[PDB]
Amino acid sequence: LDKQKELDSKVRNVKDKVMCIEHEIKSLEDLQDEYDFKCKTLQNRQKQEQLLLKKMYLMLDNKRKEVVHKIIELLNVTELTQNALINDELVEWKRRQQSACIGGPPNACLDQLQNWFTIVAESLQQVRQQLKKLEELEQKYTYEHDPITKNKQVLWDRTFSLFQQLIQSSFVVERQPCMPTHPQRPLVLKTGVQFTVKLRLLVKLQELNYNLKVKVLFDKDVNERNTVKGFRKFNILGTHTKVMNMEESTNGSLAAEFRHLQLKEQKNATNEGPLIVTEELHSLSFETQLCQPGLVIDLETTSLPVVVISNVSQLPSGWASILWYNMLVAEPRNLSFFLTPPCARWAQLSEVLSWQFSSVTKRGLNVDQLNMLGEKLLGPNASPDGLIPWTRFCKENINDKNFPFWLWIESILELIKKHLLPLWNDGCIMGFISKERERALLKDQQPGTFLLRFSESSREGAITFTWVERSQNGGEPDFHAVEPYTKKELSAVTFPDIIRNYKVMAAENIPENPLKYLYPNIDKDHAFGKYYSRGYIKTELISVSEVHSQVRTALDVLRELTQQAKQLRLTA
Amino acid sequence: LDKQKELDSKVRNVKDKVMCIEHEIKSLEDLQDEYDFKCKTLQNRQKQEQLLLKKMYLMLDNKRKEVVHKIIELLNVTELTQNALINDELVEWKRRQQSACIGGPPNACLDQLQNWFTIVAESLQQVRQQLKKLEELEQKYTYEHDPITKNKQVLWDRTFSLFQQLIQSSFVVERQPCMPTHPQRPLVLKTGVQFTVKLRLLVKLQELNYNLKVKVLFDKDVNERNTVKGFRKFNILGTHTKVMNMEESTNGSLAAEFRHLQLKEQKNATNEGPLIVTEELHSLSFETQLCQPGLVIDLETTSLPVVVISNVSQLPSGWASILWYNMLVAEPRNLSFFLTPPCARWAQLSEVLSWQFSSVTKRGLNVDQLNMLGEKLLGPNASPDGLIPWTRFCKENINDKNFPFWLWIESILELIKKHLLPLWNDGCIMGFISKERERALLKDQQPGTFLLRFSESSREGAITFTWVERSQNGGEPDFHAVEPYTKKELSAVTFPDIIRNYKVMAAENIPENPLKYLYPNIDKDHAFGKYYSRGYIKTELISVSEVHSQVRTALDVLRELTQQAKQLRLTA
Repeated sequence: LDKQKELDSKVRNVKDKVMCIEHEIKSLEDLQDEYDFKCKTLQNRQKQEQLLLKKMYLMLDNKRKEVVHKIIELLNVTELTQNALINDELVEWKRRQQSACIGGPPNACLDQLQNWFTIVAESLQQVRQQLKKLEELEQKYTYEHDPITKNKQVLWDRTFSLFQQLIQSSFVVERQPCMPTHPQRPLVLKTGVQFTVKLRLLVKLQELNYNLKVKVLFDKDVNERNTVKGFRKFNILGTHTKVMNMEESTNGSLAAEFRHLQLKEQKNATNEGPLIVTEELHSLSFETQLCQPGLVIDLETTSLPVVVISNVSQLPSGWASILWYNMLVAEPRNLSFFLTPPCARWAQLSEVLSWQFSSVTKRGLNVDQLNMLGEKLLGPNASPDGLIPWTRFCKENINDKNFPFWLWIESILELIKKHLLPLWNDGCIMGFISKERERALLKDQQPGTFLLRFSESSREGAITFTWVERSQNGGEPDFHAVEPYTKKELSAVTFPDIIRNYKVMAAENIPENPLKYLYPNIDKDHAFGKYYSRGYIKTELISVSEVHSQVRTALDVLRELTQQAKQLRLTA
Repeated sequence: LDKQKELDSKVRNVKDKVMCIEHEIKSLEDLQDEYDFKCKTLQNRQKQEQLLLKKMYLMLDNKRKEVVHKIIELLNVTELTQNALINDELVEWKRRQQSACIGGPPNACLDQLQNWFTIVAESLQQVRQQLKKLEELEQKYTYEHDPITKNKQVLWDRTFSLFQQLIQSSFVVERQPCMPTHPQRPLVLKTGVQFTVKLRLLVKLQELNYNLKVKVLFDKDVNERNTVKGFRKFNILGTHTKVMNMEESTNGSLAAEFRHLQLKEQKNATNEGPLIVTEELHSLSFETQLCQPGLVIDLETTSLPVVVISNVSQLPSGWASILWYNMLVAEPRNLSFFLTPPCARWAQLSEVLSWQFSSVTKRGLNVDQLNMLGEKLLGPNASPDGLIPWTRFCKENINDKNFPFWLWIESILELIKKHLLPLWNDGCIMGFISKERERALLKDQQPGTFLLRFSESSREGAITFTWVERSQNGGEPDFHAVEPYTKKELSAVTFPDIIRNYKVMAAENIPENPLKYLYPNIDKDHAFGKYYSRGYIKTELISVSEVHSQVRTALDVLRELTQQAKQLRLTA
């Protein structure tokens, strides 16, 4: 399952190959020196020894031929490992970085990648040093068709182009733009709020500590700003530059954290646009440069596209765009919406929805909840291939409703985070359930039994219980749900308190709590025990329902008032 | 009732007197000129005419004697009016300015005072001009015992000293220091919050527009800072200066509003103090100077002492100190507490308490509410002479309680402002009533009847209803009060809603609302009508009391449960 094992070996092999080369060049100059030594002492005037100086010559030429073969052999294996490193392992990191940012499983450490990039780079610069001591031996001693001279140039050019792009691709945004004051929603930034972003260089060469300075550019190289209509122009406030180093990081990595960076719009002084503000993407790019003796390398990375918003109202709308982006696109195309947004497909939305909950809460969406939502978006066919347009997700109002899909679940999340967390996290809430299934689950259940479900018609995001009562005829019983509770109500008293002291009352009758067992036949106080709040007359504060027309209570008048309704509007 | 009528006349007389003087000096120089004219033409050589030039001489001397008498007569009436103006009318303004700032009736306009100060000052400078044209005539023509020369110096010195202190006393703080973000609580300022203060000069002389610049000094000339132990040292942030003018004001007055002034403490780098922070007073003083041709006047006014606090928690505690100050002291003594704070007396506290409500609300304390509070502080004797120590007001906890008096009423005010305003403002709340009177008012009342009273044991500040039920024996009925409601509860549902849907309930019994009539036999829904809030099952949210042991309801089991208590612990 790990191509890491083979990659470790290749770069091990790379390190192992440069080191023999270094060993063989030492004896190459060792013999180069005694050839000059012998050939010079013999010139200073039957023990021929000219047979030796002819052999010592051939060794030198063979040895030269050998290390030139060994270097090109190495440049050929390192071309193969970098292609893997840069074009597989690193590319896959970046995709699972955009999965992680929007709710996926956590990303691994950059450290395996950094370790790979590093010793490849460390080998790539030892070869540079070897190519240069070979040059020292070439002009101390050359001859016809010197294998040093015949490969000197393209060996030099091959190591650099490799080294150049290697560290060029090493320039990664380790942590994407993210307003700390809004931690769980990166890539969306509000004018006047500071955000942070951390760049990293994976090659980790001590020679580079405090030697690279990164500039931040907003909307660099914009054809879209003057092509697309009404594009908004912004500017970065803060230190636009920062120098990389290794002690600020705790892991010793070479990075440059732009803390305290903020964004404000231009003062151009309105126009219409085919792309609404949250649908409009920008990008934050970064530039640095490696000036060393004789060589110059230009580095340029870019963050994932960001959405900028005017006020916190636009936070959930914007985050839909982020999600649609990193769900589908893997490339920074700032026109991905335009008005060509791809429809997503349920097999992906299905679990990125599940992510929005496990990231916020400690519990994700289950299959039964996913079928519910599936049907709401697609229909009866719960097909993984199901195509979910972007308009049906955040633009057009869902089905026969007056609010879009995503915002309906954002505010459900809101509510769960702020009021329903331990209930939801313990799995007491069967919140995602159509009214059709809702009924069919309780139909053959004890009349004390209920279930908590989220309302599909509350824009502000509410929860409600549904219970079943018997209805003259044994089959086709009576199904009741209370008006669902928004945060306004649960701020005043928690849902577990509401459930326990709920009363159905009626003029001149005993109140009684309809709710007796939660769905799998579990007693109310045994189910919601741990979630309860727990000289004058004490007073408590409770939700109640007056029906307004054991012994006869108010649910006995509830039963009668609804059969009278059912016995009315009968056919004849 | 108005000494204004006589004052208007005196300063009218003052203006009327300078104007005849100006008329008489014109003919004084008119005749001075023809005396020189005749006496010179006669010198240029039986129609004596030396009889004329002897008479014209006597007129001049008499006229001179006359305007010197008329000026000293005026300087004598203006000494009398300024003493009134500066030492009565203005002093009384300043006392009713400190009454107004802390809840008294609104203060009048400075405009009558400004008009007085002005024409007195305008007269005082026309006299200066007259004293100077007299000087012009003196050296054109003098002689033995010239009445001009014999009074010239002290006339000059009398007009200036008068003019000097006149405008010196004209330097008033028109609007006291007051954090706008805390409007109803001036003289208390929090470090880092801007406050405003407006100085005014009442003399209103166009010559002075944009010609006076006022500096603000904090704690100027402090013997107390190094005498009293642990005194805190602060500093003003902002423009410390500002120039007076007349167009910034809308009434055309000469004033200098220090907007955007703020305060921060020193960085001396803890000690103990006999005076706690809110008990510690400071003062903000102001300096300006009148540099005109030949004369220099130094002006120095001071605001009422201010309390500085670290955070809004100290706002109600500090305001007690302000109140105790401007209730008793009329002079800016910054040690008024020290540990010699005077006891206030009920005849004053009584209505300054009533002020705290009519300033906040639209309704003050009534006699019945005042007797209540009187008794709580003093006792059975409701004497106006009653001495109320400062310790019993904000320092030591009231009676057998764990909280001080004043803060108990601040949080009642808080509650009324934030939850009970229209109830309180319509006089539906009999909130100030001991339990003893509370009972004795309902004893002979219908059993549906109740009354709303403030709890005397709620530090956070709560309201509750008390109703009466019949109790086997007709006399000595049953008195019930619910645990009183803090703001936590009334945020969730308003008190009028709580009252209407209040239910006493009990296991297997009908609920019923005990509350049927408010005290003067007024039906619940007819009393609290206007204050009510007014496909699932609807739900509402209501306060209830389970007694936990027409037809038999839950107040019938309430009645039985309390006689069983009363029938228990009986004597034998």
